[PDB]
Amino acid sequence: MNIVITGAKGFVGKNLKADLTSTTDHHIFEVHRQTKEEELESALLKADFIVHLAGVNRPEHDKEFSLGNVSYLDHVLDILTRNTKKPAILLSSSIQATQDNPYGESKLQGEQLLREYAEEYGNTVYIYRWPNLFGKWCKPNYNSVIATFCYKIARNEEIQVNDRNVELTLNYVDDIVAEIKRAIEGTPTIENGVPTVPNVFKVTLGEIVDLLYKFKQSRLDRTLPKLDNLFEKDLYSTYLSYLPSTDFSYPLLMNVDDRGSFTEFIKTPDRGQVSVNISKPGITKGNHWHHTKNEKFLVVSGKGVIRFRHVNDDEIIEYYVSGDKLEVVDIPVGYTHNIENLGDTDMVTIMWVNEMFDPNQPDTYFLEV
Amino acid sequence: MNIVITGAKGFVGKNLKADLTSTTDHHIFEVHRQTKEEELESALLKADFIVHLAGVNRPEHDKEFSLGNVSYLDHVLDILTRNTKKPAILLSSSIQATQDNPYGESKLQGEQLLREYAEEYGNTVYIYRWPNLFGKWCKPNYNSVIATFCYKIARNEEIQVNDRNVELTLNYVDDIVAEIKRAIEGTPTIENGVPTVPNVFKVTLGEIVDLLYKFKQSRLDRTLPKLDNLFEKDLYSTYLSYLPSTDFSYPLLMNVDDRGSFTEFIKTPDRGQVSVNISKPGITKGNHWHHTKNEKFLVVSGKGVIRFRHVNDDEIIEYYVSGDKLEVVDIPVGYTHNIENLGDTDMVTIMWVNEMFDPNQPDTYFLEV
Ligand SMILES: [Zn+2]
Ligand SMILES: [Zn+2]
Repeated sequence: MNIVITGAKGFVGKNLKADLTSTTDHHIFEVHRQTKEEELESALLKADFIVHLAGVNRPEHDKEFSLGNVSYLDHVLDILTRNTKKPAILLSSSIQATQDNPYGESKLQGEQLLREYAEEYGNTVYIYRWPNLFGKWCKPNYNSVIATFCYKIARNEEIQVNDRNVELTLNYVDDIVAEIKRAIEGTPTIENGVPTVPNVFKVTLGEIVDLLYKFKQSRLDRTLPKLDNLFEKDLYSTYLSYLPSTDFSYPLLMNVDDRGSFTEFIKTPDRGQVSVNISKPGITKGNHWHHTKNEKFLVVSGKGVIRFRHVNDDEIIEYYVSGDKLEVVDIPVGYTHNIENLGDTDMVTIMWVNEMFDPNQPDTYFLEV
Repeated sequence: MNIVITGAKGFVGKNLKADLTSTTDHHIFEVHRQTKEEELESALLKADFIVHLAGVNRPEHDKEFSLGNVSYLDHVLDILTRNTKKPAILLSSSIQATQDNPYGESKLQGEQLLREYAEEYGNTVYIYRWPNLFGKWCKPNYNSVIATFCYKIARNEEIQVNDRNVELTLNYVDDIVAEIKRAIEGTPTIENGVPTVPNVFKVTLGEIVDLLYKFKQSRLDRTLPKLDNLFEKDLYSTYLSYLPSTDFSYPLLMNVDDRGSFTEFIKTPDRGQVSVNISKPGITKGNHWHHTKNEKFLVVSGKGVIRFRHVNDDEIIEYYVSGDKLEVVDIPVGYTHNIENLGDTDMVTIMWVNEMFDPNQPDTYFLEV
């Protein structure tokens, strides 16, 4: 199936294009601002589906043309008249089509033009009223506040927020791309009798700003986004996409002594934390118990033994363990425990713990064995 | 300071004893059922604080004595008459002291005996009305339903629940021990003008049972308790303490091929998941990108390179990385990426990912480089 994407160099277009060529066998024809007139006609006539993502004015519109019909949709539809196959057309209109600002009125004229055209020529049309959008590949410093904020914050550049209480209505680019694909396969999502992209968010600029600063500072405090809040999850991914390409990595804090090292990896207030222990050959660590703190030890390299002895008891219990067979040892409360490197190489143990380490109120008590 | 713990062989006593000898310099004198009469007198006369945890009847009470004063508190107070120092006394009474069941009435008689005694002899008294208790070291199959449930469930033994809607009022042993220690240092927690252990929970048997089965099944599904629900956190620790001593470990599921292995460690619905990748020397994995899935790679053994290339782009970006210096590489969306083992030994990478892996709806697209 031949699919043309107008506005192909825009945010949604680049996203839709990358997806479609990856997840389908459709032939994708990209049209944009720089597209020569003859190859536009060429692509449109071959087309089985039109995804119309272009802005309202033609690429040729500049200071000269203040007067004159400069409607790009009109021109696109004008060409499709000769299209033998009656390709379906998807129009990205805006929720501003109800408002009486000139942008909305423009968008409402586009819908109306397309409805009239469809009724005469038979094309099936999917007309969406999209809210503001966000996601990877949106140009920063150019009419998208989220992209601008992500770009600046990731660079320690200061941002300008006039009113934190301003509410934004938003769709994430993934939902836009998924919806377009549903329309392509012939089953749009219908709410209130109209095609509607799911998962719209309503968020204040203040919430957005706090989230972005949290994502930034999370690097240093080893914390993690709340990933079952859909907006926050989508926002975190989009934030990551604005990272300078030299800044994808960050050093961890290793606690180093004669025995090896202990290093925190990720910390959460609600699902514990994970760290990396490295022990030099011959080394024993631990010999302590807890009332309530508990751990999962997972040896991923080298070999050794994890030992237990109930506080009120004499029996030592040994778990022989190595990176050749991956197995978790829970560390039950009320058992003193130790871990020993029995091999010739550094032993590395991943340790999940149920709470944060606080040496003020430690919950760990020295007891050998 | 000399501290005597009556009922020292009980659940709270064992717990308090382990803590006190670990976190303080106090001399701890344990008295219990088997304690000879002369060493009871001996301990009580030396005492600076009495922690009275014993049951209402004397160790000597058996079928013979249906008639007669068999009050252990009375006897204990009777001896303390000769105690020159006026040691403070902590009494663990019960919230049943208000109810007119014989257990409550017993407890109310103990309080009343102690208040009268204090008023004549001057001892400062801390009288608590504790609810039901839970925590490690509570005997299973003996009047504690939580201990019984934990013990049976951890052994795949079937449990008997009559009414799931029965509500329990509970304190966790840690709060009991911490409170006793506060009373010892002279600053009890006061609510409503009376000493009161904080953090009482109110929970149905049904909630308890569901939580315990979740903790059990979590072993197989790699999931984790919700650790910012205090009850659930305390319950999880207590559950662990009932594990058979041969059953502290569990194997993970390694996905093994010619290249090494991939193994899931922990999975959460709200803070992502962590897995372990192991690559044999010379191996490259990845060469894919995501729309929204993102990862943190942390190399903990061996050495190699993590590579990136923006989907719309030509520039390959390389992060040289090894277990000698622990550093996280974020994997931003819209970048195809790969990881290669450059050393002579297996390379092990810990990978956090923001969502569950679903190869039905995969969010990963093959693209080299
Ligand atoms: Zn430990
Ligand atoms: Zn990946």
